[PDB]
Amino acid sequence: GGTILVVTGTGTGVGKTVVCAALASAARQAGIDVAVCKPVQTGTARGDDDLAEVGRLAGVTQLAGLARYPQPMAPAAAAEHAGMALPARDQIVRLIADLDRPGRLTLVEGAGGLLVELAEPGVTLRDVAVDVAAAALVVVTADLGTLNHTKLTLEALAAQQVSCAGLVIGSWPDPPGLVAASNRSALARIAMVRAALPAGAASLDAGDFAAMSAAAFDRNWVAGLV
Amino acid sequence: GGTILVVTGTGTGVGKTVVCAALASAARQAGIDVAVCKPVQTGTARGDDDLAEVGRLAGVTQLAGLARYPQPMAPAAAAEHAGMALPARDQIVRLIADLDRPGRLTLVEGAGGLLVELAEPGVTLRDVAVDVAAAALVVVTADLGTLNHTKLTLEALAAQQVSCAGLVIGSWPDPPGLVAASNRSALARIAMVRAALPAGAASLDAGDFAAMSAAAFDRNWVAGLVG
Ligand SMILES: Nc1ccn([C@@H]2O[C@H](CO)[C@@H](O)C2(F)F)c(=O)n1
Ligand SMILES: Nc1ccn([C@@H]2O[C@H](CO)[C@@H](O)C2(F)F)c(=O)n1
Repeated sequence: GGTILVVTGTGTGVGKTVVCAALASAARQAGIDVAVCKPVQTGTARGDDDLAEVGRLAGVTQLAGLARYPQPMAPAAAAEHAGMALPARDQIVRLIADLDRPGRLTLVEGAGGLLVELAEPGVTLRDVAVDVAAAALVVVTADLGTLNHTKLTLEALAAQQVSCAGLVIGSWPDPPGLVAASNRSALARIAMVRAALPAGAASLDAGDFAAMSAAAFDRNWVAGLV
Repeated sequence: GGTILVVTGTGTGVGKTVVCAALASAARQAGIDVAVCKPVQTGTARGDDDLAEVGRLAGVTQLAGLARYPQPMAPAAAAEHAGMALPARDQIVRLIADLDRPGRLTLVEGAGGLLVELAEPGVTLRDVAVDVAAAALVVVTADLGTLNHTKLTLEALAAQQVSCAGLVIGSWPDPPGLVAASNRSALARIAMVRAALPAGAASLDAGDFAAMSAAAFDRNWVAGLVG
């Protein structure tokens, strides 16, 4: 097969979708074939559609999902309020495994964080990563609390030997500010910061977004992913 | 010794300090000798002082600090910004051991999450809790993101065999919305929810705060904290 990365956020409203779009855009510009998988979408009631955002921002067409829930909640809580169960473990693992192919970067975007239930019974994004032998790309803030959340996530990854492919600051403020400036340095000490995406990037059109994305990541790391 | 609890938060501004004051007040009202300890205080140049707020809200006078840093950052960055060192491990540990004594509840409030560096080198609040055989009370929100943050915290606690004393929802809205109610239900399935403190508790006066605190916790749990 090719390369499967899970993309997981240390919190909500952290830029995980725009990070998926930006890495997909950068990988496409390096001539890599890209698929993005959002097995469970939540928050549809307020208009959430992460696959469509990835489509609009990065031009990916291989966009696969299994379930969509109205409530802005973690999947198990959204499925419980909907009265309809989450997808099965086999459904999620097989979709990703069938998406995966040589020459392709497949991004699996989580919902609700690394350790919450994503598929029944009690299977998490971490479990999925083990099952498909994906490394995990961790999307973080530069704001107070990030260091704890990041160290915690990295421990959780190590605890099941899921490789960490690095950090992405999903939104970098302008001007940085005192805390954000210190955290960017501190985060670089515990893991590789692959990019810091400028605040406001989700509002860009496709050409500007691809411009931002090509410059946001190390070109050699992107090309080395596959 | 007595009972030592480290009080830690799943994130920033989840209500760690109000929970410390609320538990201190309920315990005092059950006749328990209470001390509150904040070994690392950051943000003092902005007026942050969690010990002072605890005394204000709950009337506790047995308050113990140690390190104070001006900038409102994580302890390691706040120390560096001021050209200062973090405390040593035994400086935090001795501070707690000196407070600890039979019949006493000693609450140790963290600074910026369970795994943030508290003492040099690389000593965290989890390491301190191991050294003093304290359990951890985990302060959380009812907002989206809490379930992951809480499960990460519990897993890190269990990785070093630090007992979880339960959860406290530091700010609970009135009325609770759908998301808040669903999250509290899910939180109670992963651990004991000891309390959910009403929003705006910091603006209560001494008498209202004490009454909130006595109603917020299970009487039998608070009384059983110290033998
Ligand atoms: N670099 C970034 C990161 C995030 N965002 C936007 O912030 C909201 C919260 O994640 C996202 O929903 C958002 F995507 F709209 C952004 O505009 N640019
Ligand atoms: N139950 C609660 C919880 C929190 N607060 C106030 O919110 C800020 C961050 O929790 C605290 O600083 C605050 F204390 F001001 C509150 O008033 N009542």
